[PDB]
Amino acid sequence: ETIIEDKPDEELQAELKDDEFSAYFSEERKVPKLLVTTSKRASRKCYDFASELLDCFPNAE
RNA sequence: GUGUUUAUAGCCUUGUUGUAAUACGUCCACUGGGGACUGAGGACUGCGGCUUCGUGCCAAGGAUGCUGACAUAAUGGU
Repeated sequence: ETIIEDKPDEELQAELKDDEFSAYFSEERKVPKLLVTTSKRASRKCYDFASELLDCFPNAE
């Protein structure tokens, strides 16, 4: 029963309008700034994939 | 060209001028550099040399000291 129906729900929208992600979906339009890091003492194999993940997301550090 | 005997060169031989020098052989428990490989052992003993003596010092029963570079690298293996 947790499946969201295609018909818009006012309870679901009331929850989201002041949610943790509300600053992104509101008229404020908070530009997302990403911080990608790894685990401690990672190898170059992790960096070759992290660089690709860095290409996917602009404005990511 | 023929024969000469220091001539306006000198050569050799001989004793001989103050002695030598040099080369070769040999020796120094005399000495100054360059290069390479090794560092086994692992408290102390020992034999020695310095030292007035030294919990002294030393090249004396086997390497120590001073540095520099790297973790996303350096180094080696398959």
